[PDB]
Amino acid sequence: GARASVLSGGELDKWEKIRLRPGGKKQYKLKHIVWASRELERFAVNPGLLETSEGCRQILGQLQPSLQTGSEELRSLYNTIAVLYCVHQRIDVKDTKEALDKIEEEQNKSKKKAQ
Amino acid sequence: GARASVLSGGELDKWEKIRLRPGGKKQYKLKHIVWASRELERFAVNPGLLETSEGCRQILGQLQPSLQTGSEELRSLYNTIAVLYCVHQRIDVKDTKEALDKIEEEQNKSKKKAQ
Amino acid sequence: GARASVLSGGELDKWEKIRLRPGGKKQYKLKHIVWASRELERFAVNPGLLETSEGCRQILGQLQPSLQTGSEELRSLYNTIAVLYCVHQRIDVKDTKEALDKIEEEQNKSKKKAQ
Amino acid sequence: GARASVLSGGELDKWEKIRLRPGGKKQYKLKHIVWASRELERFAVNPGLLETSEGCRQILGQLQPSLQTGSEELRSLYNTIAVLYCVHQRIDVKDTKEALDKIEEEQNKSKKKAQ
Amino acid sequence: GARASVLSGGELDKWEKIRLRPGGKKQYKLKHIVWASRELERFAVNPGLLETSEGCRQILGQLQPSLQTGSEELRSLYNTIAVLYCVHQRIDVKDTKEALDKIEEEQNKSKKKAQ
Amino acid sequence: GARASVLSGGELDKWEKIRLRPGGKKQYKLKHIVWASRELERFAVNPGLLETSEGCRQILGQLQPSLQTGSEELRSLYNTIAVLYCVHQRIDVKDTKEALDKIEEEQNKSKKKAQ
Ligand SMILES: *C(=O)CCCCCCCCCCCCC
Ligand SMILES: *C(=O)CCCCCCCCCCCCC
Ligand SMILES: *C(=O)CCCCCCCCCCCCC
Ligand SMILES: *C(=O)CCCCCCCCCCCCC
Ligand SMILES: *C(=O)CCCCCCCCCCCCC
Ligand SMILES: *C(=O)CCCCCCCCCCCCC
Repeated sequence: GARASVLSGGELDKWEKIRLRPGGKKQYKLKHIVWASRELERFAVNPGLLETSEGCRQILGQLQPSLQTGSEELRSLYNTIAVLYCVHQRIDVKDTKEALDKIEEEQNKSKKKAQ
Repeated sequence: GARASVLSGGELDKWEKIRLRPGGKKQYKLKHIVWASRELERFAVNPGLLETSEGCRQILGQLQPSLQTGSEELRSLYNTIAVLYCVHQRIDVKDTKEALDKIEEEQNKSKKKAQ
Repeated sequence: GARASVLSGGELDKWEKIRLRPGGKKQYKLKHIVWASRELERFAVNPGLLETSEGCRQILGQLQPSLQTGSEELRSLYNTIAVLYCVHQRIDVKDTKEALDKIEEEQNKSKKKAQ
Repeated sequence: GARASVLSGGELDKWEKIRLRPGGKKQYKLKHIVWASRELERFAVNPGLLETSEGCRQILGQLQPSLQTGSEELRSLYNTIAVLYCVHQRIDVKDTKEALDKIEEEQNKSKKKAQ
Repeated sequence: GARASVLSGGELDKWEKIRLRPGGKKQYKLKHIVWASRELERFAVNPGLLETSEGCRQILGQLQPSLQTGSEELRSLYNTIAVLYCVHQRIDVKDTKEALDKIEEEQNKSKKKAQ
Repeated sequence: GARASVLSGGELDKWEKIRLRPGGKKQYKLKHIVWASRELERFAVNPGLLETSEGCRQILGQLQPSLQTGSEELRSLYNTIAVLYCVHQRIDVKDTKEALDKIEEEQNKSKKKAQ
């Protein structure tokens, strides 16, 4: 079933246009997704939620408290999830940062109706 | 000290008569506790908390926030503990859902003590 | 660089005088720091937080809710960091119990400026 | 004519992506469909009713009261039908519980504006 | 746990002392429970319900509308369950007919208390 | 992503149909594009900015005060960037003159609300 987002014009295709870091020639591979899937099993975070935007949304919210203190792999994973989230939401980034930006702002939009 | 628990009418005797799932044929076994002991150690949690209702009430509180995100193994563990809790409280549960019902009833009760 | 580890009146010179138990004849060692660094890495935490008081403060903040149900290793990990915190802050402690006393006294400072 | 529904975007394609329970890797199978047909014949329910959401709806109305005391295979049959029902309405669940919540919403709400 | 079936005054001690008919010399035998166990599996009814008076109470309600046009095997099952209910409730019924009288008296307690 | 510019109905299709000059005998060749891209790496301009109209717009405004004293390769490149902008915006010119007009208009459209 995972192969349905793996299409050209889909999420994996877009993923490989998204840089790990904004000025690089290199984009995230499929293997970071696999790796991330496994790591989330290691954190007891269920991988199917990865095809579900709100489940990811909450995961990012659950994770934010741990990013300040967590490992570089956790930050790489957070950024991987953050990009996958914007990718599943069909919002367009050339790189990692823009997603972070979109998130915090989505969270600011959440803050505005958090009152 | 394990030999204190193997008496007829004890916690293990009740344990082996409790259904894993509401409609489940099979019953809880000791290996679920052993597996759970190992898991809590993997989570840097005291496995000895599985022997008391104060301990179990606290573990269930610790694990509950991770259930939405969790794996079957974790849910099966949580459920195993809800049953252990009910057994330590001498509540004669016959399955997992009923044990779980009891836990959330106890939460409604603690709410009554904290209005 | 190496001269720093044979420094007189330095942090390691103080560390080896601190007792494991209040009256005891056994003192803190370098291998406890090595173990704690490896464990934090195992727990998906940035080990770079051990070098300063503020990184350690974040770790102790992180560990405090987990103490209630924590393993003996997790409590040992907390206790080790608390003694190091005291060394970093230049608090003169002779044993583990005194380090815990000093830590609880430092935590009452934010209470003092609550009005 | 069952094959008309095993095409991509159809019943089987979605069926194989729906979890048997909210938490696990085991997803629904075609052999379960061939079974569901046999089980409805066991209850004198015409399997051709599974091709219409209204057939299924009235059946679920028929069928739900027997689940409190009946088999785990019967609960599976109800849930299997609830998913086939959802396939026709194209309610997008990832799992069975979400279907059950959607079913008891479908068997409720209209209740308030039907009374 | 075997010692429960040969307990003086236990449920099976009572079972074997309850007459199959009021004028008759025949008493309920364990094999009626066994025979009933195949029948409950055949009717897709959970066998664990006959270990408890509430599960039995609910089954007797479920069977109640269906008895007027039923089979001898089914009536023999209903009557077997009515005796098991009475035994589980610790009602010292001496025959099948008394177990039925007790079921209809118990059904009237909540009628007496209807308003 | 240079290969995205290779779409039929896309940028290369249009480039090969766009005269290099208002009445130019030669039309765009992919080698000028490689070279152009490279040249922008020479000028500290990220090539990913040439895969978007926003990138090209920002580049032209920056470059613009320096256009009067720049090189013929840079002016050919400037008019190419102007065209890259126009093809990304799906604006149809057959030569570069119209693009100039559109750009001054974009500069004038941009300045029209600047009050
Ligand atoms: C459904 O596609 C079942 C097969 C799952 C394994 C596919 C392996 C290759 C693609 C992995 C994509 C992971 C991210 C969506
Ligand atoms: C505390 O009891 C120490 C550890 C005991 C190990 C398990 C013993 C379980 C009971 C055995 C009873 C054998 C009777 C023949
Ligand atoms: C660091 O303090 C500067 C010197 C780094 C080069 C190696 C020094 C070797 C001598 C160290 C002291 C004696 C051995 C522990
Ligand atoms: C339909 O045209 C009637 C003739 C029989 C068609 C069989 C198609 C089998 C498809 C896979 C199994 C479906 C099980 C419900
Ligand atoms: C449950 O109560 C535990 C029962 C343990 C065994 C009791 C002794 C059984 C003796 C059987 C003797 C042979 C009978 C044919
Ligand atoms: C995006 O396509 C970058 C990765 C592929 C590069 C090789 C194919 C390039 C085809 C067009 C020629 C280059 C023009 C700048």
